[PDB]
Amino acid sequence: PGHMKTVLMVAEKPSLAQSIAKILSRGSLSSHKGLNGACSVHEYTGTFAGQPVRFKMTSVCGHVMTLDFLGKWDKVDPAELFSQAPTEKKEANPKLNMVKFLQVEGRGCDYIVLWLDCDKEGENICFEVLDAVLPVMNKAHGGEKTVFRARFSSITDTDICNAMACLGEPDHNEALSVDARQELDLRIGCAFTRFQTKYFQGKYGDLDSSLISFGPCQTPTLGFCVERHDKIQSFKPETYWVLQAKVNTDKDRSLLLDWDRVRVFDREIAQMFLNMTKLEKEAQVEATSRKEKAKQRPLALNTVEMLRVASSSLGMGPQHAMQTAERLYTQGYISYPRTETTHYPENFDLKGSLRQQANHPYWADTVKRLLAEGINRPRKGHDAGDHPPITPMKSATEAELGGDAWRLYEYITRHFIATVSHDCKYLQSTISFRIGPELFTCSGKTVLSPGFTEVMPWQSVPLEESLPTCQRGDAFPVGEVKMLEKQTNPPDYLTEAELITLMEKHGIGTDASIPVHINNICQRNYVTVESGRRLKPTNLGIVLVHGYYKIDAELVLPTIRSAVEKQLNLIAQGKADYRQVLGHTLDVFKRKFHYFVDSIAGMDELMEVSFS
Ligand SMILES: [Mg+2]
Repeated sequence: PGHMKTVLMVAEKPSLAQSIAKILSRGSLSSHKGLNGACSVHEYTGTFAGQPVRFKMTSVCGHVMTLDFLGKWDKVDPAELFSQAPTEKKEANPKLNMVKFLQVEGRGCDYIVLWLDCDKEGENICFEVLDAVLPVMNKAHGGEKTVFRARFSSITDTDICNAMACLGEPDHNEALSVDARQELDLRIGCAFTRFQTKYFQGKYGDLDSSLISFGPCQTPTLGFCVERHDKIQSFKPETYWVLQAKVNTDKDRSLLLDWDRVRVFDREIAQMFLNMTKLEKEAQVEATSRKEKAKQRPLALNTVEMLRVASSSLGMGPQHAMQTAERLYTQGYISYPRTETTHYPENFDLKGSLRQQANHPYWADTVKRLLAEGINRPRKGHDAGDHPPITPMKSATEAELGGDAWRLYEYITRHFIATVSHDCKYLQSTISFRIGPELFTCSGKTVLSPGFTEVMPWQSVPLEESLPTCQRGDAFPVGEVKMLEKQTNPPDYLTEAELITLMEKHGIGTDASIPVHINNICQRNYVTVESGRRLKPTNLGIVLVHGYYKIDAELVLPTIRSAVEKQLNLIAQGKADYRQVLGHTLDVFKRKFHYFVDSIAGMDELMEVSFS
């Protein structure tokens, strides 16, 4: 043979590179600092393609490049930003000299193995890395297969070693989809925004025009929040009436009965119902029922659900939750937290994972019992073919993780244990009473077996007194018949969880970009985070959405954005053309831009009134 080949391997972050290399080298790792200070280099000897080679594992630091125009406060025509103005990739963090670092460590290498995180974003970074390293590689084995791509979902021995055993190739289609989204959002975003910042610059005393922006995704996202605001302001409470009766059992208990008609919105018919029941002194039992029912254990955890719970229960904003989750993934405590999958792959050792939790004080006894009783089969969920559900991959304590990391890990773990636990079994009981012509019911739940609600106590069935045993035909003295007059209540501002659900429902913010957009409209102070993590539109945010809507509703409605993202996903699947999707979309929004500029009065008028 000739010279021993050197295999360069690149992960997305320094910690990832170190951990992966430590696993693959079985601890025979030799590490030294790179030129940039951020990135280290991990070297060791091993085997590749049945041959002894030298391994050289390092990393980048997230995206190497960001898309920008070719060449701030300078005088350019926003209309030119659609087609004329050229765009080019620039280093996302120039001080790190990432391209130079890759060239230096990648020089003279024969093979490259890509260990970037496995999403479309990661595939895009693959070609960032390849663009830097390929020109500097050794030319010897230059006509061989020199580029490899590892696929993995967790930084664990099992998943990382298997990745090496079945190396694939980087997906250029998925990489192109990321590029296309970046270029679309940059051009369309800056065009509509820069026009307004200049147009309104110093125009009104109480308006800092630099606060105005448009985004093909962030604006519809804000649109949802402002829509709720509008519903709240225009809400008209309605009076309604509820008939309720109280009954005395044989064991001298007051049963509160629920009206079969539940409620009424007519004053006269309400008075009519009260009159025909208030004098009745006896309630006849017409029917009884006992039904064993199940409160199901949760579906396996996906990203969208994690974000809802982290917000609603843990008080973490979507971006805060994602970075916390990503850090957990980085240290190998959970699987990759960007997934739509709610279905456990068949190969996955669930009992093994459960066994890992058998020693934590909070659920050791619960887990041990489950291992003795035998694990339940998780519910069949959805397999999006991206990653497994977000699952604990390693045991942990609050000492190891710290505040935010532990709180998120505890939920992910408790949620997991529940998926492999049993359903909650309870008794649903009902009694039907006849009072005059009117029907009434009283209901009650009795827990038979807690099931998963032991490890998830917040989903437990509330303790209620068992309904009295009685027979059809039995009669109870009516203790009281009253009619409640009530008022319908307005909705509250959108919670982050509701917004997440809305964005998922309308198909915007796909590929886990939802937390970015939500954080964006918060960072721009278009909404404020109020108690219960509610998103209350600010004055400017309201004005902006109303302004955009008056000019062109399609700028605010998620319809257009949803279709674009579907087109972008088709690029990723190789079912749509990169350049054609770019061209068509940019044409559509260029047309809307010119209409926007012509109809700017729709925005200006609202701006004048609100900001003098
Ligand atoms: Mg990434």
